[PDB]
Amino acid sequence: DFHFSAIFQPTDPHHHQTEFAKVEGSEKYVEEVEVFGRQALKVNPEALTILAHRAFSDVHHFFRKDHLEGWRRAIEDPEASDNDRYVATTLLKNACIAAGRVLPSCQDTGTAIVLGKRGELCWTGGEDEKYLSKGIWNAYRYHNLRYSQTAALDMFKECNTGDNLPAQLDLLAVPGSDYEFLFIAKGGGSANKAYLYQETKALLNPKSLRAFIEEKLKTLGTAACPPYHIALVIGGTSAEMTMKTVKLASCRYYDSLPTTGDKYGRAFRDPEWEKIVMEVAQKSGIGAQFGGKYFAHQARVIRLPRHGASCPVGLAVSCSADRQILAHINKSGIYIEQLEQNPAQYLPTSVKVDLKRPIDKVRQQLSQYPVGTRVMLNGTLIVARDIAHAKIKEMMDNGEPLPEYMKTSPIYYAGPAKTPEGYASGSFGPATAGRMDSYVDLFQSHGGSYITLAKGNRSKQVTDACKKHGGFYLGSIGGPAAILAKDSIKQVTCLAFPELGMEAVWKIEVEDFPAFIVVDDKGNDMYSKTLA
Amino acid sequence: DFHFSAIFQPTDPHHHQTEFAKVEGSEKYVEEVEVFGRQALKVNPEALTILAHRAFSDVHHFFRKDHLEGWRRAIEDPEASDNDRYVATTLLKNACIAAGRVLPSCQDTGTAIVLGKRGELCWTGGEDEKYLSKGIWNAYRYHNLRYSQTAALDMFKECNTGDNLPAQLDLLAVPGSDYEFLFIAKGGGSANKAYLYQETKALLNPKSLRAFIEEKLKTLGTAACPPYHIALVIGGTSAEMTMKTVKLASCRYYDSLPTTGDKYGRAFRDPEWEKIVMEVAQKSGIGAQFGGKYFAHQARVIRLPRHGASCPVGLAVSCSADRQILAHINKSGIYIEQLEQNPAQYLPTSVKVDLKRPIDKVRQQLSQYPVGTRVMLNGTLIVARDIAHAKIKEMMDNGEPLPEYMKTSPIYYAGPAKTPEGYASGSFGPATAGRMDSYVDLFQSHGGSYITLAKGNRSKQVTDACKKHGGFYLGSIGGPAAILAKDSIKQVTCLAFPELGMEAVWKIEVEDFPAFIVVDDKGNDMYSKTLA
Ligand code: SF4
Ligand code: SF4
Repeated sequence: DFHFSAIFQPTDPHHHQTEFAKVEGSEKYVEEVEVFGRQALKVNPEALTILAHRAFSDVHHFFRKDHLEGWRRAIEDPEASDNDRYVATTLLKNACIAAGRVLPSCQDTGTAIVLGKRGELCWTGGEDEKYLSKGIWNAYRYHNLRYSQTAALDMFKECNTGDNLPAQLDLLAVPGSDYEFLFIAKGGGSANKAYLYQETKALLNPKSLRAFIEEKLKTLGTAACPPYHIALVIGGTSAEMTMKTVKLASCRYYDSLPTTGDKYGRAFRDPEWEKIVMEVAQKSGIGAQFGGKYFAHQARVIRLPRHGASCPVGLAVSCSADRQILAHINKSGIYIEQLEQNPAQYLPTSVKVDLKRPIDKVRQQLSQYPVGTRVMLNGTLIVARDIAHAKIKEMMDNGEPLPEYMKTSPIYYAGPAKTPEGYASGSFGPATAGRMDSYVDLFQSHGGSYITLAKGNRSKQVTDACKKHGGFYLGSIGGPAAILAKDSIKQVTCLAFPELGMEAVWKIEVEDFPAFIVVDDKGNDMYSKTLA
Repeated sequence: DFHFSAIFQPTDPHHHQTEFAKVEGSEKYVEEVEVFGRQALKVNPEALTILAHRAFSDVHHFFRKDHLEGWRRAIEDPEASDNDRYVATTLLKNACIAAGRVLPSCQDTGTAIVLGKRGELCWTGGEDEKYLSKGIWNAYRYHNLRYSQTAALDMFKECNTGDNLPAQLDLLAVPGSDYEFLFIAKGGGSANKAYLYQETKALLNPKSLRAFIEEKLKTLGTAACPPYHIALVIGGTSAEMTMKTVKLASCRYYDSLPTTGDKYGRAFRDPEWEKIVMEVAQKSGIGAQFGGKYFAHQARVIRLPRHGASCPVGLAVSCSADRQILAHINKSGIYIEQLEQNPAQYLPTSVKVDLKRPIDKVRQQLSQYPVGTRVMLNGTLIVARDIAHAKIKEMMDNGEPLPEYMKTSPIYYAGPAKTPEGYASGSFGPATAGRMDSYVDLFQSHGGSYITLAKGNRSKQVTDACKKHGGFYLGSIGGPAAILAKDSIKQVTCLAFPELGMEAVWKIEVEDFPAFIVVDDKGNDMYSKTLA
């Protein structure tokens, strides 16, 4: 009567559909042995350091085929909007620059996540986390990446760890004698667009589920640099299991799951509802960041079993910095997923805005144009993101003035990666605007932040503030951090709060920096139709 | 220089502070060996079956000391309300019944969750998931528990799996040669009160965090059978990592973490903010289900590192069916956490309502009393939960009438566990009322569901419906499923939809069933002040 049924039964559990390259000479790190009649594998733990180092280096310079194919699809589709094609062309040209192996594809080189599966008879000596962390440390220390991890000294006092550690190290015990891996360099913006909903049986019918999808996709907005890989998980044995599953689905880790359920509750991919998600995504008009058809590359929908009283649902995306690498260690050595090293093969007006003027003259020029106008910025940007905004608000709460540097120039919400030797700037694209929304009305009321520059749709309070104080929000393209650094950024200087690392206040000189007028000084918002 | 720092550094990683009992004779399942100069442990996988069977049997009849102490604190504290003391006394008497090892403490015997940590040199043969699942299968099949897992045949077509499988099996690879475990029998209601919030640096100040905590605690309501163990996690390396941590925090799995952070981003428990959570919970007035001080047993607050662009937050509770057990296998055999087998040592006015009358006469009697009135129900209840409600609405959408049996008696939202031989009923406590909110107005408009009986606060639409149609919502005490079955439930018969198992429509006869009038027929709601 008892029948064991694993929840996840991929038909390709070892990811044979993926192309791997062997690390040259890496068979010296492994030795196949036989113990008590069973095949086992001795692994020098230095293999873990070597593997993690290469994985978290390569992944910042190359992309998978299904990601690149999506950008080309947005360029070639007659139904794509002009903005769709402009964004996709820009991201692909960004990928070409990143493939030069100097500049990472995004300034947000992400959190280092390791999903590892160590076989019962795979013997590393047991210090896997230290050796994996050293390889990750090497990758972020010795390459032009970014230190993004924020340590809590107490509940509220924070500092940058200075090395992009700690990593998320999920090491599982599995059958066999191999060691299998998924490495993820997970950007903060798309990590923030991982959502958990606690729903009920009332959701589980065609009309309700379709309306639910239409509603929740809109809450993703453009804040995580679409086109998205959209993952949706219906059900699950706990909230944390639902959210792990939707993360892995967004990495296409579960693509070989069955497509039908059974009486034992096995997980399955639902291609019919993937099609509906894609139909909703396309018909939404949200587009590849600035209106159109290419809100989404593709969709993954996984249906899970559930406690009768429960229906957790997970929604998550992979962003333009779509960065994951499969790997495994076996008797022949270290194998790492082969990414596309020639993205160029996928490759098939605007208003000049002089920033080198009094800020009021820039505001006057911007006021002459409607939202949706493509602009090109030339001059000085002041760079400030989450922590700098919080420190400045705190200064003003203690009676100090809004600093002079918040009043002279557009505010670019951004944090750079490290500068390559002989380069003017490391990768330096925008951060998500919505996280600074609570500061806009306050700062504008105190004579600054009249012009902000970032990516993503913003809340109504920012539209209201810009109308009240004569402000503007400019939307940069999201994602193309390498080409912005190579072509547009000419000088970079740390202005204030240097202890914050990448979150310091910066002063940068910029030429031909593209952006769209998203919010004007009249109550208009170019996302008000598609995202409201 | 590189410095490895594990995120979690418990001072008691093997839980020496917990009392364990050895399974008698269990050293026959293990054998110490040495291979390549290293000590390894061969473990007969049968040990996993034995351990999982005992864990998921014991945990349904006994509780930890800190849970039982919380109930006694609600009885003996002069600051506890009369309802606080009444609910805590009821739950404690329920625990004494459950300690008889026949009836489980709750009808929702939960999802079977296994956190396992298999040492590198702990050799089981590798079929851990099957052997653990057989032990879980044994516990739910051969004891008076409940089959709560719902399989998806397709996106919308569902069936009960009939054995409470699949389990959630999280088997981690760790150093050493032992096998350590945390077993959790997680109720659906408290699983549903696990929430993920995507927040920002703007939250991370005392005023904002305190306001956030006050706001989110109210959204827990009474829907997961308080007094709660409240867990709050601020930060994390991903949503799924944050939600896993808040689950484990709620099981007091991380109680021995350090209490200060460092520049490497280690996790820490924050006793100052645990105190603040307890102050918010107590001052909320929500109480142990029906107004008072004992919303919470205790609090756990864990501060985690974060990507600078990210601040995931997790909030979750352990409910009155607080069910976890630690265990480990080592060279000496199988050890399992010792729970309290004599809960009685912690043990230191109502309106009679005859249900055997026309439902309209019952409504006239209830109409004479204000919300908060305690009642004792005597007569027939019609039992129907999520699936039966969805099926009946589906019938009505296809033009069929609301069935007569939905109009003759109050509707009790509940699903019983299996009936012990010679008993009138298995454990049979209430389900969460809020999940049926979308049906009340519809059913009342068609002449039924005028009186519902469940637990938890309900949404505004139910208050409006009861005022419009002369209805009432009665709140049963949440949690005391064993004593309700032993003392109050006298007869159980399946009335309709027998294929649904525990989710069929039942007709039950009841005596001295306690409840509170939560929503009356006048727009009043006894949670309108505390859960506004
Ligand atoms: S900036 Fe955009 S592309 Fe880069 S990590 Fe954030 S969401 Fe992804
Ligand atoms: S105690 Fe309440 S919330 Fe917990 S499992 Fe039982 S009915 Fe559900």
